[PDB]
Amino acid sequence: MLKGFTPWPDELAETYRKNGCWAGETFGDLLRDRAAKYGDRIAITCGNTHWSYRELDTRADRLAAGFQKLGIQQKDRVVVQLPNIKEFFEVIFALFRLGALPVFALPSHRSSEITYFCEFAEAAAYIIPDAYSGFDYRSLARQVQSKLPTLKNIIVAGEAEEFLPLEDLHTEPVKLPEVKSSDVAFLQLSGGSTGLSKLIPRTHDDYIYSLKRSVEVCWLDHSTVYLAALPMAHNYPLSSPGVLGVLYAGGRVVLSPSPSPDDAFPLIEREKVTITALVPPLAMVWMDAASSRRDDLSSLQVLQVGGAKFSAEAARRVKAVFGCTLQQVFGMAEGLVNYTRLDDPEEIIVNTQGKPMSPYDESRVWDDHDRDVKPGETGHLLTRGPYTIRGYYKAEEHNAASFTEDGFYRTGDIVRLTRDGYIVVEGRAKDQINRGGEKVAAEEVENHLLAHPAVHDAAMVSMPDQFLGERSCVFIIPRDEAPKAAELKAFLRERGLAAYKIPDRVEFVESFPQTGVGKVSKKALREAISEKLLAG
Ligand SMILES: Nc1ncnc2c1ncn2[C@@H]1O[C@H](COP(=O)(O)O)[C@@H](O)[C@H]1O
Ligand SMILES: O=C(O)c1cccc(O)c1O
Repeated sequence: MLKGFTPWPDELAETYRKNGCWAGETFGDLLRDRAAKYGDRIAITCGNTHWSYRELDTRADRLAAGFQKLGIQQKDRVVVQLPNIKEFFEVIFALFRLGALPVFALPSHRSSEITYFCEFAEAAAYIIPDAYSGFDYRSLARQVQSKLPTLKNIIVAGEAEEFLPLEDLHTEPVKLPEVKSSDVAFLQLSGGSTGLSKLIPRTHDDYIYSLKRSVEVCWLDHSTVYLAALPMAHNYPLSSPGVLGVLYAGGRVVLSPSPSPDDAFPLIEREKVTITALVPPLAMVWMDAASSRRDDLSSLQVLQVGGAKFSAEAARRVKAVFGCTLQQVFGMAEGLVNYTRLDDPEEIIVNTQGKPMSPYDESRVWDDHDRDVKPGETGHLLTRGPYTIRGYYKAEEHNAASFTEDGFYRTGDIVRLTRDGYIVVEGRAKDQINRGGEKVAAEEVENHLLAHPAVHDAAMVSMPDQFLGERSCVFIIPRDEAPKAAELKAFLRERGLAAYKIPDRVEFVESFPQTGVGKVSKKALREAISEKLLAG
């Protein structure tokens, strides 16, 4: 038992293991296994380089030793902040075999966060690249050390300068400690904003299950060719199905330099990728490029889009722009992940956010009083299952206000279950606009606006107002020449939109504040408009 970990109920645990949900295998067993059923069947691609499963397997073994000689022991936490590169793999499976626990930080993090990540998780090691996307991470490290003189095992992929050169750790394999299929395998990082993040303990059993399923639902096989276009450490592109899921199904993963259609498209054409995943904001740009940039993306088959609702106005265009099957994906690091099945109608794909991936996923839409709302109603989404946590790392306070007494985790999202179980998300309860004592589902108004020839993307945020409590302020990224706020409102009015849903204010910008994985940060936008307001 890892300090801070909250297990599932004894009786419900057995259920899962007995119901073949928990395989009883580790990531060690996983890699050991696959690496031996198809040896040099390419597993990872970066530029011109290639890494056989078997190769990955080896390096892992070797690195594990080097890591162990470094002094890292079972259960030790090791924050890992690497971009989309081959090392990320050897590095995490090596820790997985050592029993160490990675802590998945994103490359966009900095001292404020990394110090917290290190201080909190009581990390025994920090892993970074010499530099990426123009940001030298050793300077960041130097920053963290300054605050954490104790952090003494800084490791670096590429020119390691004064710290520890990741390349020199590999050494002779050795006997490693028994890792139990039920041990916490790593610690993930909770959603973007509300402030500081929460850590998310996952275990070989609960996670790998979330992989085998996703694979089955996404149809991943040896033919699979996934293009990691988002920071892969993020749950979404790490397991839904993500790079790890891909490994599971003996397929091959292609690491892209950045999310830009500039790095991905040529890469898509060249490596002939068949599935990739974008968040909504990035999805718009991908589209815009998929015309104003002819170049063969025909290889593509499935194009995942999650992290936030993919407004109907845009989803409907996948088939036409990328000539493939769109897949809504509404998941979370806490567990539950919903997928529009590659089967079901075009409509279901274009107007819902899917339905749970596991038969054992339980989801209840309660109302402000934890009173199950009526059928098909809109309400607070709670969930519970095989790959859904029962508590955050060391956080008794948050856990009290996030997990019901019976294990249910409230996801803060507001949704309505449909006929077939499929979930149609409205948005985050805290993203709701309580204007003049009226509920305003932002997304709804946004979706309309995307339909305007001069709108590229849009994020409706609420803003203060002493008389109505809150007013509505929409941010618009012009699809060229910034339309007139009056023109947009008139547009909404013509479409028949309810007066109280029309944005009180329109604010034009070139891009929206985002987060680690790249989602728009409505929190951020809120701050923005609130400052402007104060400016007066
Ligand atoms: N497909 C989606 N549609 C609507 N909201 C989503 C979707 N995917 C992810 N999310 C949001 O992202 C959360 C999970 O992690 P985070 O973004 O870190 O708070 C969910 O609870 C949602 O609030
Ligand atoms: O983190 C998320 O919000 C997320 C989005 C899509 C799919 C996932 O698995 C996720 O964890």
